[PDB]
Amino acid sequence: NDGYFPPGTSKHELIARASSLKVSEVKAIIKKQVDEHWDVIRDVCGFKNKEVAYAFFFGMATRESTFRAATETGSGASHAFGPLQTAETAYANANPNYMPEHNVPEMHQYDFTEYNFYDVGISVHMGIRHFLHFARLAKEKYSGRDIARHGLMGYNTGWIDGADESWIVRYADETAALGAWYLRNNHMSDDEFTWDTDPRVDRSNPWEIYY
Ligand SMILES: OC[C@H]1O[C@@H](O[C@H]2[C@H](O)[C@@H](O)[C@H](O[C@H]3[C@H](O)[C@@H](O)[C@H](O)O[C@@H]3CO)O[C@@H]2CO)[C@H](O)[C@@H](O)[C@@H]1O
Ligand SMILES: OC[C@H]1O[C@@H](O[C@H]2[C@H](O)[C@@H](O)[C@H](O[C@H]3[C@H](O)[C@@H](O)[C@H](O)O[C@@H]3CO)O[C@@H]2CO)[C@H](O)[C@@H](O)[C@@H]1O
Ligand SMILES: [Mn+2]
Repeated sequence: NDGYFPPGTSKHELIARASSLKVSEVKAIIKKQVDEHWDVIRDVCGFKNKEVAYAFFFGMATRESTFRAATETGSGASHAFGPLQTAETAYANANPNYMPEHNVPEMHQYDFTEYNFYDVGISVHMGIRHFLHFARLAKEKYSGRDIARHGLMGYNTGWIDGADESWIVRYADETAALGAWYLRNNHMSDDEFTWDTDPRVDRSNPWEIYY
């Protein structure tokens, strides 16, 4: 039951309706997916509880889209849509040159179709799956916070290793810090959001809250 909008909704309407979703509604979509997939999320990432897992994915929504669910960027393998900026590489049958993601059997891999790419519900499901693809690769060589940290580097770059430490900080550590703002300031359900570089956000020891 992953799709949010009616099957058959046009591309234009999927985008327009995503654009009009309230922040609280995007948070609810993310929570639904985290609830549905908690066991695999916990097994891969070792997050302490569902609440901090919600916050982690709110951090991703913040870093990727500033909670603007109709955000669309990139080209080819980087072409991404939705609150988590789910790339085409997440999807089954998208392009023969995309590296396969057959290591998350706990989550269905939706086919690459207009509805599956542009529906916010499918997009969020697939973003979580795509992140777990890379986090599971990271767990082969990393532990603790480094699973999620390098999983995020894979999500954004295609590669769990080899990014600059300064992008690990500006992208992955930023994501962790942004997510914690929601938990610490009672924004887990309301329409409030933070943003990349917001000076209010506490960036010290940004991973500790999750474990
Ligand atoms: O490269 C990582 C991801 O970046 C996403 O873009 C984000 C920008 O990196 C981020 O700086 C920007 O933050 C803005 C915010 O949108 C604005 O409202 C505020 O006033 O200033 C902030 C700092 O400049 O947010 C965008 C996301 O909305 C890409 O969308 C994503 O594809 C990419 O992976
Ligand atoms: O050399 C190995 C194979 O590489 C394939 O290209 C991959 C890029 O190397 C990788 O950087 C890119 O990663 C995407 C990522 O999947 C996505 O989530 C993010 O938004 O954008 C990243 C790029 O900025 O994925 C591609 C495809 O898997 C070549 O296509 C392949 O021929 C080659 O064998
Ligand atoms: Mn799902």
